[PDB]
Amino acid sequence: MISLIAALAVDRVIGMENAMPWNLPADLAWFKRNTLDKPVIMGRHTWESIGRPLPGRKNIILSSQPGTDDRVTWVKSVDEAIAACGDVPEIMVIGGGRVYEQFLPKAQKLYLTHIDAEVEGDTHFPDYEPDDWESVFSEFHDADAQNSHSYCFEILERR
Amino acid sequence: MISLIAALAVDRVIGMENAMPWNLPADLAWFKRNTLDKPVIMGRHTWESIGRPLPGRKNIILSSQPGTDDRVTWVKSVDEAIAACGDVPEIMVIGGGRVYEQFLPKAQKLYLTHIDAEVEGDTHFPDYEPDDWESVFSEFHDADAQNSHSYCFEILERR
Ligand SMILES: CN(Cc1cnc2nc(N)nc(N)c2n1)c1ccc(C(=O)N[C@@H](CCC(=O)O)C(=O)O)cc1
Ligand SMILES: CN(Cc1cnc2nc(N)nc(N)c2n1)c1ccc(C(=O)N[C@@H](CCC(=O)O)C(=O)O)cc1
Ligand SMILES: [Ca+2]
Ligand SMILES: [Cl-]
Ligand SMILES: [Cl-]
Repeated sequence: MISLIAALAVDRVIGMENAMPWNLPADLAWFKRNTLDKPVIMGRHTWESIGRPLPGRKNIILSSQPGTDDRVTWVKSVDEAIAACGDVPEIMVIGGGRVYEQFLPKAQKLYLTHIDAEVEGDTHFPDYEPDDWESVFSEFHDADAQNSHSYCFEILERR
Repeated sequence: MISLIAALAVDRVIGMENAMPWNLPADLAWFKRNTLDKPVIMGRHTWESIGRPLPGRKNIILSSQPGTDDRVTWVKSVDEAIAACGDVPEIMVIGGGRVYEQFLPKAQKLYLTHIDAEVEGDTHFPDYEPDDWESVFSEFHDADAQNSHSYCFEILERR
């Protein structure tokens, strides 16, 4: 099954021209917890943003352009990306916008981090129909000594 | 010689308790480069936001409350903090507000990171009459894939 994992600010903003203006180690911990030991599929821009391969995961980069790093797997189609995953119970799609749009239709679950941040965004998470998804987990947290904004973790399963 | 190092948003607003709404790894690198191998003095809120002893530095916490942890030095007054430092060429004071207020009068150098972020806050870096201080170094940087905002490093010497 395919799952999408994303951090969304108000109005579904997922990316800006520069790094997102928040400091949320709790979100990174949640992301690591939910992606460890699974293949992760990402676009080139996300890859460049991370800076290195994510440890303990099979890193798959979906891009039309050619591969710049030998430590990860470079693919050119959604179909090739899927095949590269092998026989695994769950494949995680980590962004960005375009990638999420291409995988949404095939996704059965969403792991979402809603962040109370108002920002002008460049890219947005695709519009989902809340009537088509069932929230099976939610947990709210306020900003604290280490997290700059309040956020809420949510997991949704396709109805 | 006592130095204060701080990251300031517009209007000199500084953190109080919750993490600041920005992501500036360049500023943390700057921070590390200027404090490594030196004693650092911080208040209780700063300590909680860091979450662990800064490696390669002598960690001194100035607070009225008590020493939770044994890996760091707990002091109750300015004088005691100074003394805990021993005889070193430079003592770094890393915040927060009250701590900066207490040491400014005794400070000979300021390492400041001016960030182009408008943050609502109660706390401000103490007022310094820049004509009692000589700006010795200033280097601007634009925001990028890794740094959420534009920032400018500045070093000032007490004239
Ligand atoms: C820019 N970026 C993309 C990113 C960031 N936050 C997200 N948060 C959520 N919920 N979902 C995403 N898809 C997401 N993607 C990043 C950047 C760094 C790391 C990262 O360092 N992760 C470490 C965990 C944190 C650490 O070790 O500092 C890991 O092992 O996953 C992950 C994603
Ligand atoms: C909350 N906090 C206080 C903090 C943050 N930025 C500042 N920035 C400046 N310029 N000045 C300060 N006094 C300052 N203080 C922190 C939090 C984490 C780290 C930190 O992790 N530092 C690592 C470097 C980054 C890393 O290893 O992730 C180090 O070795 O100094 C430092 C300060
Ligand atoms: Ca439910
Ligand atoms: Cl991308
Ligand atoms: Cl403090």
